[PDB]
Formats: sequence, C-alpha cells, structure tokens
Amino acid sequence: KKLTIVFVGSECTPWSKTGGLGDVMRDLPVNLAQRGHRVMSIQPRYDQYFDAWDTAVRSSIKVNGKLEDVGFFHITSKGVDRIFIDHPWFLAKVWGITGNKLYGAKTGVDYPDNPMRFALMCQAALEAPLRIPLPDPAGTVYGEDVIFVCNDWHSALVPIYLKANYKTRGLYQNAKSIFLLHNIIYQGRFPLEFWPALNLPEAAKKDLVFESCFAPPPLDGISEQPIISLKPMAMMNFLQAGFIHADRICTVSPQFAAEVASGPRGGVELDKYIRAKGITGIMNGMDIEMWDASKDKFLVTKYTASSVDEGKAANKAVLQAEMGLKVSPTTPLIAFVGRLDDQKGADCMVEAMPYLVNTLGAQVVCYGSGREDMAAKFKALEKQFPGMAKGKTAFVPKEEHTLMAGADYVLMPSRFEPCGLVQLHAMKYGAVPIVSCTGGLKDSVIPECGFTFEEIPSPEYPGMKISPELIAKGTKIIEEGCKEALAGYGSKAFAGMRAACMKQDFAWKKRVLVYEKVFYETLGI
Ligand SMILES: C[C@H]1O[C@H](O[C@H]2[C@H](O)[C@@H](O)[C@@H](O[C@H]3[C@H](O)[C@@H](O)[C@H](O)O[C@@H]3CO)O[C@@H]2CO)[C@H](O)[C@@H](O)[C@@H]1N[C@H]1C=C(CO)[C@@H](O)[C@H](O)[C@H]1O
Ligand SMILES: Nc1ncnc2c1ncn2[C@@H]1O[C@H](COP(=O)(O)OP(=O)(O)O)[C@@H](O)[C@H]1O
Repeated sequence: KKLTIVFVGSECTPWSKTGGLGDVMRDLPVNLAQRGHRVMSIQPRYDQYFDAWDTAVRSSIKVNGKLEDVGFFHITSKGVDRIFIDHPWFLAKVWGITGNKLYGAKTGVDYPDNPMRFALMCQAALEAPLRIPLPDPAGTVYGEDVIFVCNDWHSALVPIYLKANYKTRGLYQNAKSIFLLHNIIYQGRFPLEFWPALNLPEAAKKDLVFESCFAPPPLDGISEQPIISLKPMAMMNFLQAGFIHADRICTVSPQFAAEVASGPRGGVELDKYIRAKGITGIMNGMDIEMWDASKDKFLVTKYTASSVDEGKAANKAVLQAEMGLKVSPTTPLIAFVGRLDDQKGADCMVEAMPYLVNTLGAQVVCYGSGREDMAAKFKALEKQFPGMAKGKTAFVPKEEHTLMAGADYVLMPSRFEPCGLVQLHAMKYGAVPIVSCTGGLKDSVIPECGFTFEEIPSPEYPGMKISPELIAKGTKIIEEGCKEALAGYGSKAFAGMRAACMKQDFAWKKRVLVYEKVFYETLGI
C-alpha cells in the first residue's frame, strides 16, 4: 500500500532520552520506513545537535496570546526524515547538555513552561508536513493524507489541535490521529488557568477540563508532594483529550493494555475512555543490528546462543574487573537497571541488599539515575559491601552492553511496567530475568526464560506520600523471589534458560505488521 506517517513525541535516541520513550521513537519509525512508508519523527531541539541543520523554514505559533517564531531543523537518518522544533523554551534550558532532565530541573520537579512548551510543540508539529520539503529543500512536501502517531501526554494535544483548528478550515481532512500510550501516570495534569494559553477554541475546553482528588505537585520549583483533597479539584488533563479525539488508541503491551482498561487503579483515573473506545497492545521490539552479542561493538568476546557459557563468563571477568568486584566466575552476578524512583523499585531493592550478598552470596551491579536520595545510597554501596557490589549513577551506552553480557541474572522489582526494555535487552544477551509480575514483564518473561515473583506494593499512587514505612517491606518479596532463582545457579535448568532466552525474537518486523494494520483500519485500505 505505502502511506505517509508522522511520529510526534518528546524524545528520540540518540538525541534526547530519559528512558524507553526515545528508544521506541527511534526504532519503530525506522522499521516502518523499511516497509516503504514515508515516515517522519518530530521532536523538540533541547540542545544544539551537531547533525541537525536548519531548513530555513520558520513559522509563528500563538501561545499565551503572543505569536512565537519557531524554526525547523532536519536530518535524514535510516530513511526517516526527523525534525526538531527550535525555540528558546526548549533550547535555552538549564545547562550541562540537558540529556536527562528534559521535563524538569530535578526529578519530581517540572518546568512551569511545560504547558506552553508542549502546546507550542504540538501546533508546530502540525505545520511541518505542510510547509517543509524533504529530503532536500528542492524536493517534495509531506502534505495532508498523513497519519499522525502521537506519543504520551506531550503529544496528546495534536488530535484536538488537528480537529479544532486545521480540519475546520478544510485540510488534514483525510488525516487520522493515533494515540500511543507508553505510560498512564503521566497525563499532563495542569492548573485550569493555563487554559487561555493553549489557543484552542472555547468549544474544546470541555475535553480538557477534568476532576480528581489527586493533583501533581504545585508547579513552582521546590515542592514534589502531590496534594490530595477530599472534594475533587478542577484542573486540566491533556491525556484525556488525547483519548477523546484520537481516531484509535494503541499501547506498548497486550498485558498492559488489559491493566489500563481494568479500572481507576490501573487507568490512574482515565479507565472509562479506554474501556469505552478500546486499546490495542503491541509489545515493544528491540534493535537487532545494535543489540547482537554475536557481532556487538562494545564486547571483548562475542558469543551466540550455541557458545553462551564461555562468552558470558569471559565478559563477566571484564565486568567484575571494571566495577571492581572480586573476579570469581562461580559467584552469581545480579544486575539492576532503571530510573531511580518509585516505579522501578530501587528503594526496596536497596533495602534488600544484605540478604542478596551476605546470605545468598551474589554480587550486585546497580545502574540508575534519578532522585537525590537513591543516587546517594547507590554510590555508597561499594563502600558498605567492599568488592561485592557497585552503584554506577551516570553511565554510557557502552556500559549497558557489557553489563548485560556479564550479568548472570537481571533484576526488575517494578511497581508496574507498561513494557520495559532492560529485560528484553537481557534475554537477548542471555542474562536470566528475575522480574516483578506486571505488564510487559508478564508477557515477555515466560517461565521457559526466567522467574516472576509477585509485584511490589504502591499507594493510591502517582507518588502520593510515597512508599509507607511498612509498605517498604515489599523488599521481602525480592529476597524470597531471588532466593528461589539463584538456588539453581549452575543447573542444567539455568543453561536451558540461557539458551531459551536468546532464541526468542524481539525484532520489530513482527510488531510493525500489527502497527501497520491498525493504521489501515483507522484510515480505510
Ligand atoms: C522513561 C519514561 O520517560 C518519560 O517519562 C518522563 C515523564 O514523561 C515526565 O512527565 C516526567 O515525569 C514527572 C512528572 O511530569 C511529574 O508529574 C512528577 O512530579 O515527576 C515526574 C518524574 O520527575 O519525567 C519522566 C522521566 O523524564 C516518558 O514520558 C515515559 O512515558 C517513559 N516511560 C515508559 C516508556 C516505555 C517505552 O515503551 C515503556 O517501555 C516503559 O516501561 C514506561 O515506563
Ligand atoms: N536512568 C536512566 N536514564 C536514561 N536512560 C536510561 C536510564 N536507565 C536505563 N536507561 C535506558 O533506557 C531504557 C530503559 O527503559 P525501559 O526499560 O523501557 O523502562 P523506562 O523507560 O521506564 O526506564 C534502556 O534502553 C536503557 O539504555
């Protein structure tokens, strides 16, 4: 068939990234482009990207009543014409290359521009197909028979800007809008007085207005404690307006799709739109070219599934040495990777450390970046457990590859996981996953590949008065869950899990065909 597709989000690897979001908006659009579709990605210009060149095409977008000049920077990479929205609110943010902290200064603290920024980002994204000729400035323009894939709350306003501004005036009529939920807790909930600044018609105010007792913290600077009233408050919600006007909802896992429809816990407070409209779970793939331990760049000894035992223990020595753990091939090696906050479950895992080293015997590597509390405790691991544990906060792409090939077991104690990528990455490289039993972790870590202890407790949640000194005995589920899995290290069962893990196929080729048909339905052909 072949059609025009336009991805719209707040991250694209390698340019911006705080986690999986960026990686999906790198991989998915390329693997769609391989099928013959004309694909584009649209992201903000947070920093002066050396490979991003000004198209010279400007436009003016109305925000907070004042017109705003924005520019459009372009780059063709892997058949995907990516575009970057240039403006002072994105580019001139707090310094040190941004990288992480795209959306806030600290972690838990957001920038008060975010309403206007992602209001600006969306409207601007709707211009790009109309007024920028690609690949070269003497080439064709994208046009109007274009499907928009929009990713999380940050691009949750393009369905409603599309209909309320553009389709009104007789363009993008053939165009449809797909929403893609990577996460449910992040909904773009803002105070109601930011309404004027959005520049949507007054009819469309009804779709943004929203009532709940849980609001994210006051958007000032220092506070990060979600206020909780008895009578529900009035506020905004970009994500609901994404659900209202999206011509289809997708999400990143069959199991997670189920958990969002399930009710106000699993849908945060938005369950009744998803359950009404429907949500197709398409689990995330991975890049096979990049993640391939038979042919990997960052590996000393490269190995297949036929030659695992040798290859891993070789790359484990490298790892043990690099972290500075005793170089013992018979000592188990558990690896944790994920952001340092409540969702990924560091706080409990770290409380569970003595039992993992002192009682089970294993070594524990710990990558992560996020809140100041858990970052502090991570660095001091190698002090308190000398040569039996390390905590790396701040790290490189290269450092995550050696960690997988070296680790015996990989650990994810998540409260919930829409899909997760570190367990997919591990299984590719033979590291046997010990996981929390939620979402994409349930779908991906089958019993043939790994272990699945029961999930970790949260509150009524989106980080309320977080982890009650009591509920933080979630720890014991990890102590227990690991004890089973590691008792069995060096079994023929373990060698079967190793082989099983790597024979699984995580390439997008399959996933894309599902994504591709969901388009055809929403359109017509
Ligand atoms: C990894 C994660 O990256 C992005 O998450 C952002 C939020 O989008 C952003 O709003 C911000 O969250 C803060 C929030 O705004 C505020 O209310 C609160 O006070 O503090 C929060 C934390 O500071 O920060 C995070 C991190 O920068 C994406 O938007 C998320 O969707 C994404 N997680 C997803 C993505 C994938 C990819 O498929 C899944 O595989 C993964 O399991 C899932 O968690
Ligand atoms: N603290 C971090 N900051 C930014 N990226 C990270 C961090 N920890 C891991 N990563 C990278 O992000 C991805 C992990 O994302 P995923 O497992 O989908 O869950 P989440 O997106 O919630 O972190 C991996 O590709 C890994 O390279």
